[PDB]
Amino acid sequence: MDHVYKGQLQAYALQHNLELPVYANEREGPPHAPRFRCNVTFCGQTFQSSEFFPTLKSAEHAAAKIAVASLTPQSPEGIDVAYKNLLQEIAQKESSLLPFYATATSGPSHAPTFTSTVEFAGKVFSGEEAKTKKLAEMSAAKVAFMSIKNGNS
Repeated sequence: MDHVYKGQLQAYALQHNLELPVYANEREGPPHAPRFRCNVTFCGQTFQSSEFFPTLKSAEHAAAKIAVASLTPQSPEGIDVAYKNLLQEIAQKESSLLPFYATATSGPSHAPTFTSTVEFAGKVFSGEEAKTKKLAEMSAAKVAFMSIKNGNS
């Protein structure tokens, strides 16, 4: 909604050690026909859409959205595959140690269930229990990651 996009791009420049990003604001158009053309200058490149936005921030958002989407190609993965990758990202960043996925099987011979646990940073979290590994792990990485955030300090 807000310039949240600027906070993302700016973050990349910080880690990549690149000149701070610069946006261009332009407003022109009749009262009932206002147009906000905003451009984003990055690495000597100005990205812009072919359609004008009815709102200012809408332009800045879309402008950066195009830029940040251009960097993705660098190394895409999408956490929509295996949160396992995410857990590995924090491990390297936190200089900790690759998590430890432990799957234990137990329960009645008629309705057998499984339990998955992840030990990272010396802390072991317990995911939900069910007759499925996917959900088990999902609930495990979910509770673990959420715990890491510990809300907004």
